Amino acid sequence: ALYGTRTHGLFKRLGIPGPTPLPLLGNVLSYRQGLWKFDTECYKKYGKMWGTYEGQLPVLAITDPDVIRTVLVKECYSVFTNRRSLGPVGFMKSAISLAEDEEWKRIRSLLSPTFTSGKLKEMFPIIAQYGDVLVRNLRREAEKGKPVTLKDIFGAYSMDVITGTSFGVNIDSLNNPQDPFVESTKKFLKFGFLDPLFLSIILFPFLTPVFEALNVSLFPKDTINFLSKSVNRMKKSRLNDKQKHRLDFLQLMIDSQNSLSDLELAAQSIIFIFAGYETTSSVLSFTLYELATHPDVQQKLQKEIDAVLPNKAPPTYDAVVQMEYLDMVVNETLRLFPVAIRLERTCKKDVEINGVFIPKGSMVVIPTYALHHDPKYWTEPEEFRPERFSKKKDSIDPYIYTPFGTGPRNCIGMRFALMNMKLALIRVLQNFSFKPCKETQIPLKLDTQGLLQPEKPIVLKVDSR
Ligand code: HEM
Ligand SMILES: CC[C@]1(C)C[C@@H](OC(=O)CSc2n[nH]c(N)n2)[C@]2(C)[C@H](C)CC[C@]3(CCC(=O)[C@H]32)[C@@H](C)[C@@H]1O
Ligand SMILES: CC[C@]1(C)C[C@@H](OC(=O)CSc2n[nH]c(N)n2)[C@]2(C)[C@H](C)CC[C@]3(CCC(=O)[C@H]32)[C@@H](C)[C@@H]1O
Repeated sequence: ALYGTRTHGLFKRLGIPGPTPLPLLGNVLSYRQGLWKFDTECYKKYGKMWGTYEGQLPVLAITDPDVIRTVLVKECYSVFTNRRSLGPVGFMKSAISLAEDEEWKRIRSLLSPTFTSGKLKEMFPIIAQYGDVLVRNLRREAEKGKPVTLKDIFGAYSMDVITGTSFGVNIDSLNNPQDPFVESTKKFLKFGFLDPLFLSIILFPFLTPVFEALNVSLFPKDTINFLSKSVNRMKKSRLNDKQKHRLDFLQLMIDSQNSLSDLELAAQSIIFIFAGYETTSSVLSFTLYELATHPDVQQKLQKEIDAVLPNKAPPTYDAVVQMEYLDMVVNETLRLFPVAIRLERTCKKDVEINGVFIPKGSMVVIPTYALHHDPKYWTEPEEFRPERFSKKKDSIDPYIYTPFGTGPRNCIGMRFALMNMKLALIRVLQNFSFKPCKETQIPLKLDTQGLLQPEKPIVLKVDSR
C-alpha cells in the first residue's frame, strides 16, 4: 500500500536475485559509488541477471549476448524503442535522443545524412585544420618542459571540431581560454544520480508535470539560453552569408524549415554539443594515458603512423580510417573506458525476457562496463592490449563490446567521433611522445559522479620528436 514500496517484491516474486531495496529510494543510493562499480559488484555477486529498483522503477540487468541481441536489435521497434523517461526537460523533449517512438524515427531519419561516408570525407579537412592548431598549441605547452593537463587542450579540440563541422563557424576554443561553449556543458547534472532535482524525479515521478508547468528542467537554464542564442546567431549568419558553405548539420535542419521548428532545431544542436564534447575529450585523454603507461604500444603505434605517413605527411581521410593498429588502440581504450558506462531501454509494454515476465515501463540495463571488464570474455581484462582487436583474431561479439551501443538506437555519431579522435592522435603522435611524470596518477582512479572520468585530471609529460 505504501507509496514507497509497491513494486519492491517484483523480482523476489520472479525469482530474480538482487540487492534488497530501501523504502522510497530503492537501490538508487548504491549508485553513489559509481555506476561502473555498482554494476560490476552486482554482476560478480548475482550472476547473469539481477534486478534493482530506482525508487519504485524495476530495473532488470542482463548479460547474456543472445538476450542482449533480443533487446537491442530484435525487439527494438516493438518493445525497447526508447531509453529512460528523464523527466522535466522542456523543449529538449524534441531532441533526437530524448524523442520517442515515431517522433524519434523521423528526427533520426532527418539527421542521419549528416554522417554519410561522403559527408565525413567532405568535412575531414576542417577537422585537419583544428589538428594543426592542436599540435601547435600542444608544442607551446610542451616546450616549457612542464606537464600538460590533457582535458584543457583536448576538450578545446573536441569542442572545435563539433562546432566547425556542424555549424560552419570557427569559435576557436583552442586559442580562446574562457570558452563559453565549454563551460556551458559543465553545469549539467554535476552530481549525477545524487542531483537533488533528478533524485526527486526518481523518487516522485509524478512531479514531472509539476516541474514542466514551472519551467524547471534537468538542463541548466543558463546553458540552454546561451546555446539557443548562439545557434540562432549562427543560423541568421548562415541565412545572410551570400557566399558558399557546406551542406552541414546546420544547413540540413535549415532546409527542413523552409519546406522542424526553431526550438526543435536548437534541441538537436544542444544535444550534439553535449554528446560530442565530453565523450571525445575523455576518450582522447584515456588513450594518451594508456599510451604513456604502455610505451611499447605508443612506439609501435608511432611506427605505423610513420610507415603510412612518412616524413610527417598530412593524414588523409582514407589513411586515418584504415590504420589497423590505430583502430585497435582506440577500440581497446573504449573497452577499458566505455564513458557511458551502460545502455538502457524501457519496456513500452509487457514482455518476456529470458523466461522472465517484465511489466510495462520497467527498465532493462546492459552493463557495458561490467561486460567490458569480464574475465569470462577477455583475458586479463584490466590489461591494455590492443591485440585483442586484431583482425587475425576471432570477431568481437557486438553485444559484449558496446561502447557505442547496438541496434537502431546506437550512436549516430560513432564514425564521426572515431574520425575526430584518430585524426588528433595521429597528429600529436607524429610530433610528440607521452610519458608519466610525478603528477600523473598511476594507476588511474575513477570518479564516482556522472560520465566515466578520472578522479584527478590526467596530466602527462609531452616531449617533441
Ligand atoms: C567516443 C565518443 C562517443 C561515445 C562513447 C558515444 C557513446 C554513445 C552511446 C553508448 C550511445 C547510446 C547508444 C545506445 O543506447 O544503444 C550514444 C548515442 C548517441 N550519440 Fe554518441 N558517443 C560518442 C560520440 C558522439 C558524438 C561525437 C555525437 C554527435 C556528433 C554523438 C551523438 C549521439 C546521439 C545523438 C546519440 C543518440 C542516438 C539516438 O538515440 O537515436 N555521440 N552514444
Ligand atoms: C546530453 C545528452 C544525453 C542526455 C547524455 C549523454 O551524456 C552527455 O552528452 C554528456 S553528460 C555531461 N556533459 N557535461 C556534464 N556536466 N554532463 C550520454 C550519457 C552519452 C555520453 C552520449 C549519448 C547519450 C545517449 C545515451 C547516453 O549514454 C547519453 C546522449 C544522446 C543523451 O541524450
Ligand atoms: C545511459 C547513461 C546513464 C546510465 C544515464 C544518463 O541518462 C541518459 O543518458 C538518458 S539518454 C535517454 N533517455 N531517454 C532517451 N530516449 N534517451 C544520465 C541520467 C544523464 C542524462 C547523463 C549522465 C549519466 C551520468 C549521471 C546521470 O545523471 C546519467 C550517464 C553517464 C549514465 O551512465
